[PDB]
Amino acid sequence: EFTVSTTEDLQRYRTECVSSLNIPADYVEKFKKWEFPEDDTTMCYIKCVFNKMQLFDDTEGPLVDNLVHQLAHGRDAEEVRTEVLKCVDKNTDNNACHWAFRGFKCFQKNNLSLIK
Ligand SMILES: [Cl-]
Repeated sequence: EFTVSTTEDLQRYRTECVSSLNIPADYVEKFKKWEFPEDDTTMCYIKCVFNKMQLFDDTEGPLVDNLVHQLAHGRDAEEVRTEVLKCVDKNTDNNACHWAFRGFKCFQKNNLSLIK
């Protein structure tokens, strides 16, 4: 049973991902200011966060219904689903880090935030 992540849930997941991926201090300061370089360090960090939020599976990819519940923030569920589906694609370059990051960049482009 999926449940929406709070701001506190997300802060914890980011902390856990920084620790478990041994993310260097300079990347943590970039992420804090919503700067996400297009390197494997950043891409695997985003995958880790999305994994913990149950928004992404390394084999199945983006978890569409879970994403709609998380990202809607009081918007129309059908409108948000249409937006999410436009950002959902196949694992064409066989890389779950690249895959999760691509979706994230698409969500950002379309002003879909994890927290309002
Ligand atoms: Cl994030």
